Amino acid sequence: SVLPETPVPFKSGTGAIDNDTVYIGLGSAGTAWYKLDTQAKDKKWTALAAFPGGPRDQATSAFIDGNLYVFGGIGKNSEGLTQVFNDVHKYNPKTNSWVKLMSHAPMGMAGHVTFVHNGKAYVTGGVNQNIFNGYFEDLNEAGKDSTAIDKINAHYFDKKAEDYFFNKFLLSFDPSTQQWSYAGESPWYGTAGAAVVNKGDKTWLINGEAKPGLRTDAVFELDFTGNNLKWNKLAPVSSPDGVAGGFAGISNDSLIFAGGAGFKGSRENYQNGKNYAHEGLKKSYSTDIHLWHNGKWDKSGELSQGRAYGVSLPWNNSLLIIGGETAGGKAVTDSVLITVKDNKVTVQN
Amino acid sequence: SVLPETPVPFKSGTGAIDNDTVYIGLGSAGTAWYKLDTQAKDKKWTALAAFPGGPRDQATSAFIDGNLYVFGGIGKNSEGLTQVFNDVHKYNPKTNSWVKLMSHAPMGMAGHVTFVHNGKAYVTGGVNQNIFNGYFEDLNEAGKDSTAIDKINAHYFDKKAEDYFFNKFLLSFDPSTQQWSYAGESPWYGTAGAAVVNKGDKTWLINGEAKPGLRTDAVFELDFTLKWNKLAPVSSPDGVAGGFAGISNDSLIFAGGAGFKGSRENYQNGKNYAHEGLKKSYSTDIHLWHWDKSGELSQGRAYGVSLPWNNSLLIIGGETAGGKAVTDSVLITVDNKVTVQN
Repeated sequence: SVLPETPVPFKSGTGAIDNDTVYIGLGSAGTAWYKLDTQAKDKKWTALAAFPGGPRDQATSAFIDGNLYVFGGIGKNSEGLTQVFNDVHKYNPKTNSWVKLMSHAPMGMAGHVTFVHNGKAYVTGGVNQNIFNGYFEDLNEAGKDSTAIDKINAHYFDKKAEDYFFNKFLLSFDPSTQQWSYAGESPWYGTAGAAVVNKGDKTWLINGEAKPGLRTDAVFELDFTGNNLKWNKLAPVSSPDGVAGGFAGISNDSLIFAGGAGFKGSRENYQNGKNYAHEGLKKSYSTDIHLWHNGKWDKSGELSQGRAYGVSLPWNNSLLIIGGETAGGKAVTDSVLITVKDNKVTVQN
Repeated sequence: SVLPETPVPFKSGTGAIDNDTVYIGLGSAGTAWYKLDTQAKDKKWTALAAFPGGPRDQATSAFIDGNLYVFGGIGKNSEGLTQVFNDVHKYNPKTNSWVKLMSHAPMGMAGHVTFVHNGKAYVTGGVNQNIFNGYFEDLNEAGKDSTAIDKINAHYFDKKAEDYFFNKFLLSFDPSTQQWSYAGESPWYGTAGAAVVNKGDKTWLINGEAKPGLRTDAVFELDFTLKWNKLAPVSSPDGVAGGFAGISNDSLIFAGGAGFKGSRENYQNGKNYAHEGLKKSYSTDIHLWHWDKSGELSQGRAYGVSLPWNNSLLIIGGETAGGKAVTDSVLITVDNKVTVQN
């Protein structure tokens, strides 16, 4: 809308901005990537070279030093089964060409976040590759046996959050060496589907799944201002249950957090000892827009329709939201711009 | 040899004891398993059903409620590449049959330890499966290209220990459910090739690699009466990996293992590739904690099977200097003093 409609319905994808040029791809777009020059009079999505690593849901991407890097995601292995990837691809916009890097992340990456700090891509969060991949291996083995399927599901969902080993480590990828380093770790727990925002020496990790079907309303701050990385629990948002797949950006010096999806009542079920916290519940999509302004959160506006699992980009001191999924799991093609004209939010779509 | 010679030379294998019967297999024995009745007057190794998961180096095992469980190890995937496994097999000694369990450990398991506590198998340690598997994938892609091989090796070895993500988590496997749970995590770091000893609610993790080519002299104590303690180090300053550990008459023994003399110094001086150029040394040292050197093996030995037997430490097989696997077993007993039976 605020940009032309994406060429296909676009959920679970990824994207990046390099100054005034927006790049989007993957998710329900398959191997397709597109770019758009936001400063053109006749704004247009231009199809780029196809992603060579197959379709990916829940990949991330970072622009660093003129090149676009894509990390992980969920897709098919050589046997045709759903799995989590741990790879990195590089796209060179000057040559419209992709290469896969010889680079091995220590953890699979799906539901992870990625941000750029001091010329490096930093990654945290995501599901555990062995648990996630094993679920699909088991379902494949079960075939059409519903009793076998029920057993697999029962075992899978009846665990405490810690037993899913969501990634609490902080990893850094250096484009110059293509190597992965230990950068730190959360004193608390990892999530899958948190929203990330970075501004200078601060990064924020907002909500996310703590385990399959259970989200957190937590907000973590990573403070890189000192000699040692410091982690802080900030005031929560989207309480009590939290969302996953929300959108986030910074407008002025105030964080914007919008949308996301979740299961209402699930936190209370888990707190009450039901590990399978979302059993029987229907997924709902948030319309809330929260602003973190002068160090405090407030519900400041709303989206017209609930939305999760799209692309969030900084643009013109605003949060640019592109695509996503709405009620019924329907992918959308439109874009929204959330700007703060203090101390209040405005929404364009 | 204390027990009869193993039917084939036997390094990097695994084993367990259930009452009087010793079970050993894998490593350089391939898929073979054997058992021995330690009460027989003519002790012998009896061949069992072969392991169906292919050859495995650095697997572990636990005997729990009448069944033998085998965890992970290094072996070949469907396409012939070396990799780390995350699986569990169960051997029923009554039917002499194996089954692969539908069970998914959250980490690969090679260089891990395993011990039994309150009817569960506890696992910690080991390499990171993506880094380890990635290395062999890269060497497979490179082929005969020396330039590429050199680059792969340079990147692989030139990292800080923390960058290898050796497993510091403590995992528990419950035979009754076949599921894996979070049981805790080390306040320090994980290792590959630590020696483990459990007695009651206490477990000791001794030495091990902190990264490829660098060992630790650390000794950790897990107390389930879970609390994590760091004890006085042993095999300082460099440490070993693949050593043998046991308890004898309340004394904690640590024997053997292999290391690279001066690697810790190199690492401390900023050489990440801490063992570049060096030859492995295999230790004959035997230490008792009271740590005091108390005896000596006749030859350096690492990467065999350690078992508790008659209040002694039974060592079966292992690797020796130059890589030669051996077939003999050794018994180490502690009154405040060590005696090595060969």
